[PDB]
Amino acid sequence: KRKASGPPVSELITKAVAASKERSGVSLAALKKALAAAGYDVEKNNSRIKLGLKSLVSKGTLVQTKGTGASGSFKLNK
DNA sequence: GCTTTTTTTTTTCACAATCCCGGTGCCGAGGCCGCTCAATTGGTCGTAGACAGCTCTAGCACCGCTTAAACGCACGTACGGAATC
Ligand SMILES: [Ca+2]
Repeated sequence: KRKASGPPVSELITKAVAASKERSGVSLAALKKALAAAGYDVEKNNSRIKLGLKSLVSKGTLVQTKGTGASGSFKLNK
């Protein structure tokens, strides 16, 4: 009955947190802190989270509404 | 071995759709009536085909050559289908 709680951590989650936010939103900075809130402070995972972007359009998971140079305002169904 | 972490999975909860009930009423299944016309009865008359008795067609069995076709193997090319995009 204590503090730590958070995510399931991959493309099951990049699709779940982007959908677990009630509405649309920007960048690596929104998605990672929702994914690292439990206590696992970000170390080497920084390249691993970063990679997910081409992996999502190539495998067809999130369309990006906004964003250019490692920024991406990712969408699901409206 | 042991973390660091995919995927896989399971769990959970919310939503939508379909499933099952009783209530209601409307109408066509069902059955009855009376009359009709088509099935039955009891009659005759002729021929369709059953049957015996015959013929002799063609279906079956057999036999021995001469191939042409079938069989098996060696080899490798291009096709099927699996994986990714
Ligand atoms: Ca008769």
